[PDB]
Amino acid sequence: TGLLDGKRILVSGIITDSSVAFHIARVAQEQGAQLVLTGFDRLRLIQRITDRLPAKAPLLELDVQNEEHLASLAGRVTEAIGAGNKLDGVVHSIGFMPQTGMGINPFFDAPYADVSKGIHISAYSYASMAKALLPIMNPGGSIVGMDFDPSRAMPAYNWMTVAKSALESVNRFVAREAGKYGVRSNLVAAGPIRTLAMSAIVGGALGEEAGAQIQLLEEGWDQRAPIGWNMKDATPVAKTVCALLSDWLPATTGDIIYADGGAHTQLL
Amino acid sequence: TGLLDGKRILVSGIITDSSVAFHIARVAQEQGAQLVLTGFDRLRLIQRITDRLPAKAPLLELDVQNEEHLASLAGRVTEAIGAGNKLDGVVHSIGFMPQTGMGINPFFDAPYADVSKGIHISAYSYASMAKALLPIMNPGGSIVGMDFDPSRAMPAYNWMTVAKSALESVNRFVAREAGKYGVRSNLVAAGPIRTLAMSAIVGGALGEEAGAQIQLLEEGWDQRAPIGWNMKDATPVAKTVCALLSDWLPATTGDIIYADGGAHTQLL
Amino acid sequence: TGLLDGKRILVSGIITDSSVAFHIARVAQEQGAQLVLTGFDRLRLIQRITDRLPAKAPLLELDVQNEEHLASLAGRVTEAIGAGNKLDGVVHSIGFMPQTGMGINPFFDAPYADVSKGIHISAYSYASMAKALLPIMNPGGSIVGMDFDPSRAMPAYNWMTVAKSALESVNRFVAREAGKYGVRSNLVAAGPIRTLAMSAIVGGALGEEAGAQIQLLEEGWDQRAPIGWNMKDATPVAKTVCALLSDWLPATTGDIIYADGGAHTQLL
Amino acid sequence: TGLLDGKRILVSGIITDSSVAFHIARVAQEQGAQLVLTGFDRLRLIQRITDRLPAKAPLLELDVQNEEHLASLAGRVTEAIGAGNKLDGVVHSIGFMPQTGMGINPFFDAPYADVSKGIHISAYSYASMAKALLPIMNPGGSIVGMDFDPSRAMPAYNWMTVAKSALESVNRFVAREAGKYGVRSNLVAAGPIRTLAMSAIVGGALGEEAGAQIQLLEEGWDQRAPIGWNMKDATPVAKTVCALLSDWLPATTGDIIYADGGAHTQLL
Ligand SMILES: NC(=O)C1=CN([C@@H]2O[C@H](COP(=O)(O)OP(=O)(O)OC[C@H]3O[C@@H](n4cnc5c(N)ncnc54)[C@H](O)[C@@H]3O)[C@@H](O)[C@H]2O)C=CC1
Ligand SMILES: NC(=O)C1=CN([C@@H]2O[C@H](COP(=O)(O)OP(=O)(O)OC[C@H]3O[C@@H](n4cnc5c(N)ncnc54)[C@H](O)[C@@H]3O)[C@@H](O)[C@H]2O)C=CC1
Ligand SMILES: NC(=O)C1=CN([C@@H]2O[C@H](COP(=O)(O)OP(=O)(O)OC[C@H]3O[C@@H](n4cnc5c(N)ncnc54)[C@H](O)[C@@H]3O)[C@@H](O)[C@H]2O)C=CC1
Ligand SMILES: NC(=O)C1=CN([C@@H]2O[C@H](COP(=O)(O)OP(=O)(O)OC[C@H]3O[C@@H](n4cnc5c(N)ncnc54)[C@H](O)[C@@H]3O)[C@@H](O)[C@H]2O)C=CC1
Repeated sequence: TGLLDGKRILVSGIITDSSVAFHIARVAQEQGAQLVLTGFDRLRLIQRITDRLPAKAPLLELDVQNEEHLASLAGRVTEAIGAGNKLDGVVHSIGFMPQTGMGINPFFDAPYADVSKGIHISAYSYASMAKALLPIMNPGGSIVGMDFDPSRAMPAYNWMTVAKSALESVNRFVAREAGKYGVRSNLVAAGPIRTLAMSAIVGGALGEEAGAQIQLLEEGWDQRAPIGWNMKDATPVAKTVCALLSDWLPATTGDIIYADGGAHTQLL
Repeated sequence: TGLLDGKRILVSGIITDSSVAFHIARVAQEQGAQLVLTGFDRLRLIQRITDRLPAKAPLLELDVQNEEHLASLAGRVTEAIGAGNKLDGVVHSIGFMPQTGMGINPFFDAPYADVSKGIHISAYSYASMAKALLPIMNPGGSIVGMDFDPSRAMPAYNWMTVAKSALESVNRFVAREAGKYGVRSNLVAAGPIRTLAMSAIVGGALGEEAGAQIQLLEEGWDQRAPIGWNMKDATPVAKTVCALLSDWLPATTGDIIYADGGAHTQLL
Repeated sequence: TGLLDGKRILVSGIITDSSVAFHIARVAQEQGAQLVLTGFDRLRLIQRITDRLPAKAPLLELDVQNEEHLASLAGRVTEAIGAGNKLDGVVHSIGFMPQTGMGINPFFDAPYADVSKGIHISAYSYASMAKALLPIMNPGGSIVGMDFDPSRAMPAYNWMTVAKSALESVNRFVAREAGKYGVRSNLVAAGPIRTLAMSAIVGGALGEEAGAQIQLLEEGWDQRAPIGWNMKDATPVAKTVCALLSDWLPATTGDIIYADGGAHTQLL
Repeated sequence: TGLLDGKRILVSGIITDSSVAFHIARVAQEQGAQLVLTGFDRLRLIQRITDRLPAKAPLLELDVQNEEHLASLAGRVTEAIGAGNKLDGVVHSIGFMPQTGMGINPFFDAPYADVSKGIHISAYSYASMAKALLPIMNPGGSIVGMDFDPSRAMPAYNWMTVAKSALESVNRFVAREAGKYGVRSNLVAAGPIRTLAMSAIVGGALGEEAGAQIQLLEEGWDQRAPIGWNMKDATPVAKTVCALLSDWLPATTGDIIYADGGAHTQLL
């Protein structure tokens, strides 16, 4: 019971318990939402991970690059939530960019095939998911994707930043479509969260200079953030996602909410 | 009970029952907040107006241009809410620009004395209010001001748009100060709301061409808005203000939330 | 002689005499630049078109999706301009999005393969071109790409707008690379220009509703533009491109100059 | 002779030889412009300073807060340039904020009277100057003001940043007016320039912490700037101002050109 009581919400993007989407799922359940989860490749893993969620939630396979998965998606969700029931919320918390598109690999050296896959999973799939799910969403519904502010270039994030810029653009178009359904579409631009991958890149997985730069990035983020930024705490971002899934931001779409400690509003 | 249960929130800016702040007050009370109101010049009027709020709320005079009012403000609020109690939220819903700074009066013809008064009440007072009230705000608190997106120029709004640009700048600095207190500071950029004044300007009070332009503005807003925009309904904006007053946007400050139907994210 | 006197500048993107790049080429030559042109598929056509340029300019084939073309590009340019000579400027005036990614074809119905090709040619190729050409660019050099402001969604332009958002992101990264060479990288966001394709879409080639919307778009652009916008005149944009190719914007990179009549700075 | 040959251009804001406007004046003269200068309080000083300009230029007193100065301004300029001659360019390079509005003085402690004076001189005067001078400007003319990117808050700059936000807003409205005259209005957002005042604040004139912060600000600016930023060199900014005064940015108004080394396009 609470912020999302009675809402049926699909949450994609759980892969581990430090997945941003894990915390989104957890908070949404604490707030009364009934979840359907989608998981990409390692469903056994994901099932075991989501066992620790406050409540049980059906898990559906969704490889966002798999047209059949997307084509079957709404029927599978309807099976999961019961005929005559629709989704009130959809959470896109998916992103990927091949290593060549990031870190120390020179920006110019990322082969387009890699970039394109990154943009497919990280940006285009936002529209894919909305296409699959809008038919089974209620008026007053909410689609939320995860963004990392790409409005300025930065070290290491390279083509993933490009992918986020594309995602932000996609979101504005998804909002136009979603609006026909009485549905809002918005992004949450989060501060840096020490996910496994972020920890790995800080630890030098994508090159020492990239690691050093990302560390400087996270330090400066907390410094700039008027209320600070705790990269080890995804809860403030999960809460923000939940804010958008709720009825409490009913006049916002095609938009980006910055759950980044206010870092983006401050130069130094 | 609900979104704001237990929160003590000061709401400025009620002058009539069509004041944006009236609806902010109403929704906040429906959501469990305990209010203190401030009212500017016509306290008898404002008291009679706020009698229709779901709950009684002490009303304090606050002329934001009156240094003594601001100097006494926190003690008066403490009297009203009880010693040992602090505010959790502050709503700045105040704005004013002399007629010369708006409408058909040529932009170049607004005397600086008029502009300055407009900027005093509409922008600087955001910092004034934060200065007066941050000492009596709890950690986790929230200050929210009302904004109208000034990022592009527009007909008729003239120097009030300039004042909003200044307000947005002020908010970013107020966030820096507020952050020391564990307090967030944010603006809600609302779509156009058919307040008495907006109705009056549509009806030609500031010149026929200004009226015509503002009418075109509100029509285009609803057209652009992916979810539409109902200028006769301040509830979606009151709800958004409440979202920011709540614990559900805990990593956003110095920021602007657009409760405008998504109009600003769409060109045409 | 003039603004670009002595500069050696590669201009991509001429396909017809109404190509934005044709006018960029023409103005650059009027201003003293020595050009190398690249042309994509119809070289005989392009040669015949560029015969009308004020001066002769070597034409090199460049299919931006062809890795060999890009791999050979700098040597071919060096052959064309003479060993020991480098480029001072590069103009990316290339864009393409399959029909499915635009117009009346539902946004959700653009297959990723189409989108990806669009993003390849329209966004990624900006980095491709910079990768190929930075080794043969002089310090103080300038790379300029053509942008159409994607900061808000719009009818009909659909995935091309997404591609522009990606391009703007790419440009910011290209600037980081280009900076190592003493080279600036910038976009020109032009107003709508009645190119063959734009005329075709206005005339209904991508659906009547798309045509109607684009017509409304161009009308509103001129209305919003404080100095007007003449979609039949690419000269103000060619001049702006030339401004960026010149030494007169020497502290601007990763940036976007808006040659749009000021339309983007105005709401209504 | 050159970029501005034959143009008659009013350049305000020279106070010393390290004034940004001194370099704007110098470059404009090197480029063929005929100047009229305006100077604020110390005309003897300013005359002696501008004696070192490449060419002689009439100097007119203009206190932008003095309505009579502004009321007489266009006739005095016409006297200076000759009846039947008009201005082609106007440079607003004026700014001021009382000490209370900056540095270590708490943001909340700047009395509105101080802020208002700051906003008067730094923002409103942009409109004042355009009002005074548009009647005596040629079609194809250009008004340029000096901006410091206020889109994010920063240490020390406090209410001057607010003033710049207001200036940027004013510029968008001035463009609407200027457009009626065939005149463009634009800002140049410069990187930090080690003007006397900036040197003084770095040296602790407005508090040690403000000095330290501004020093960090200038260091980070050069680091972020893809082409670097040399705060001791106003020439790249003078050149940019000249770019806008020229015919080479003929489709840009109400706009801001960033002569900041690209720093604003980069996060880290
Ligand atoms: N960690 C951070 O600092 C920030 C992350 N974000 C965004 O949050 C979102 C979630 O990522 P995180 O939780 O950080 O990492 P994560 O690695 O835990 O989540 C990424 C998810 O994307 C899924 N995915 C990858 N390819 C897929 C495909 N083909 N089909 C379906 N799912 C696929 C993965 O299985 C995984 O669940 C991403 O969009 C990310 O860019 C935004 C701001 C900051
Ligand atoms: N009506 C609209 O379309 C939009 C309004 N807003 C903003 O919402 C806020 C509230 O305005 P509305 O509700 O529309 O109009 P309103 O006229 O009902 O509220 C303005 C309030 O400001 C108060 N005020 C004026 N001078 C004051 C002073 N010296 N000291 C203390 N209070 C003073 C008035 O008493 C009144 O309560 C304003 O900031 C306005 O700019 C934002 C977007 C759109
Ligand atoms: N026409 C307009 O209203 C606006 C156009 N722009 C941009 O200006 C640029 C030039 O386009 P326009 O002159 O309008 O149209 P255009 O059709 O004359 O130019 C597009 C060019 O891209 C080239 N191209 C396509 N695929 C290519 C590939 N594989 N390799 C190399 N070149 C390829 C074409 O051959 C053609 O020369 C584009 O980036 C466009 O998006 C920007 C704002 C407005
Ligand atoms: N120095 C810097 O790092 C940056 C400065 N700018 C802007 O460049 C512009 C010029 O300032 P700077 O050259 O840096 O300093 P400056 O101190 O040399 O120029 C300021 C000018 O404003 C004039 N002024 C002050 N009050 C006036 C009034 N009542 N009437 C007429 N003129 C008045 C002063 O006499 C002086 O000539 C200002 O708008 C400033 O904010 C923009 C970005 C950075």
